[PDB]
Amino acid sequence: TEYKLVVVGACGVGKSALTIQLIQNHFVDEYDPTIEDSYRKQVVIDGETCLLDILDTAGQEEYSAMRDQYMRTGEGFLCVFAINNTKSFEDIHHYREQIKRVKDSEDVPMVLVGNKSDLPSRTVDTKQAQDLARSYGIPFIETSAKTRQGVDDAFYTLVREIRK
Ligand SMILES: */C=C\C(=O)N1CCN(c2cc(-c3noc([C@@]4(C)CCCc5sc(N)c(C#N)c54)n3)nc(N3CCN(C)C[C@@H]3C)c2)CC1
Ligand SMILES: Nc1nc2c(ncn2[C@@H]2O[C@H](COP(=O)(O)OP(=O)(O)O)[C@@H](O)[C@H]2O)c(=O)[nH]1
Ligand SMILES: [Mg+2]
Repeated sequence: TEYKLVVVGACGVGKSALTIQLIQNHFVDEYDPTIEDSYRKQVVIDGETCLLDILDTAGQEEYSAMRDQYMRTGEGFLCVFAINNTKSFEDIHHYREQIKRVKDSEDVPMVLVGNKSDLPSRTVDTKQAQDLARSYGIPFIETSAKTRQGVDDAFYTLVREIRK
């Protein structure tokens, strides 16, 4: 069963590192910030043999029909910010609104992801992020691509939401 997932958020939050942890089970601390591609992973989720097709976004900020059609292929979206970057969290509402527009839906499967949870000096609090996820009616997952904390929780929760 195929699930088309899209990982979005400001560049530098760890979209690539999270995707590589899921696919390859290791931390890649350096990955060209301009590389945008789809990566496939066969995994078992709640007994179902899944094919995850994950689009790790980069590109340009472009509101063309071509880019909208490309993003519209996504079934579920991980909206990622970094816990030590207030700007990336403030940007979440823009990503949520563009997803809602291209999918033409108020309940697109989404998970709010607070990455870099291994770091000791945060600027965005768990309470404010939990509250934003509550405003959207979506789950909030704390992750670390460095340690693998929350990686399956984020992706598998998104699959469960698509499956529902
Ligand atoms: C690291 C790579 C890089 O240089 N960039 C440039 C900045 N950039 C970017 C993209 C977006 C943005 N807004 O929506 C999207 C997605 C990818 C989200 C899913 C749905 C759709 S439909 C569609 N078309 C697009 C696109 N593009 C999307 N990406 N926003 C921003 N900014 C930064 C400036 N700020 C005032 C507004 C917004 C938060 C930047 C791409 C990565
Ligand atoms: N400490 C820490 N650094 C991370 C984590 N995820 C990514 N990084 C770092 O954050 C930067 C951006 O990562 P990258 O995967 O390129 O993010 P992207 O631009 O969103 O694809 C790099 O310096 C990574 O080493 C994480 O969970 N913890
Ligand atoms: Mg990247």
